[PDB]
Amino acid sequence: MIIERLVGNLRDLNPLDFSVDHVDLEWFETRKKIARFKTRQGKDIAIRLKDAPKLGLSQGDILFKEEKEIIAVNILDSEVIHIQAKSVAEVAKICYEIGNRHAALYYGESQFEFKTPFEKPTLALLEKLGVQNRVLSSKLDSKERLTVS
Amino acid sequence: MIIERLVGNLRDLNPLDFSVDHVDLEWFETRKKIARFKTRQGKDIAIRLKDAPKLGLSQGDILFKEEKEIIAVNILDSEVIHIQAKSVAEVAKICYEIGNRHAALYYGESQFEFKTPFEKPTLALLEKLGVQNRVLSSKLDSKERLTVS
Repeated sequence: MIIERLVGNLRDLNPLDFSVDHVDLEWFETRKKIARFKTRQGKDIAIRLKDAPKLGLSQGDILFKEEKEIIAVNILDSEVIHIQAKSVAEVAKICYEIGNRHAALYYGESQFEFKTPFEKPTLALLEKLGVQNRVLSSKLDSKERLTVS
Repeated sequence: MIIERLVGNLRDLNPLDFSVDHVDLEWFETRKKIARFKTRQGKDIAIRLKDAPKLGLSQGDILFKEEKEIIAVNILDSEVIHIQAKSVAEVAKICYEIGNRHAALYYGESQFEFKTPFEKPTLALLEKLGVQNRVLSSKLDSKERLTVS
């Protein structure tokens, strides 16, 4: 059957207690509403999301929950530009320019840290502005994403 | 004759000393390179700018200078949304979203203050995000503009 709605998250736990099967998504698939996926254990699922999270599906988001059986979202690591701004003025410039490119942008671990998917234009852009950055493999969790309205 | 290059600014003064005639520009005309204007005293001028300022023509920028005669840029007041951010995270969100709209954005008088031209979508956007703002008539000087690259 069609999955229309989330059933909480592994964090609003769930001390498991549960047999947890995952749908492993790329960051760029987290804002899908109508899709067909296969879980890590080989089950088919189909979503037609209603009132989907604006940010996208996040790590641990529960799509299916029946007795001890859970299917939850796993977001796969990807190549990420980790940005370190040096001032508020630079945060402003960085976010303005990335917003202008319509590139995804995520909050980092602190006030002046941001994450954006690796693509050569964004990397070129950030060097062109002399902005401190580092490319690492890591997780872009939807819950840290900056919304566009 | 064609004006290709700026001749400094009234600020790198110029204790005047000079008969200053102005070209009165709207903020949205400051990034023109090829144009024909009339000065406040009724002189015709034509620009085909080479190595034009990336930000645009700024207040006091000198286009013409011969003996005591100067023609300089005046930017006219316009309706401006003055934005007051409350945190770095909010600066990030604001600039990201405005960049996404491809709307002009300017640095304000302090770290968390920004200015953007009044248009109803931008105003709607900022209320929609609960962002503190005020509409005033004021000058958008190109030298405070955030660049898009």
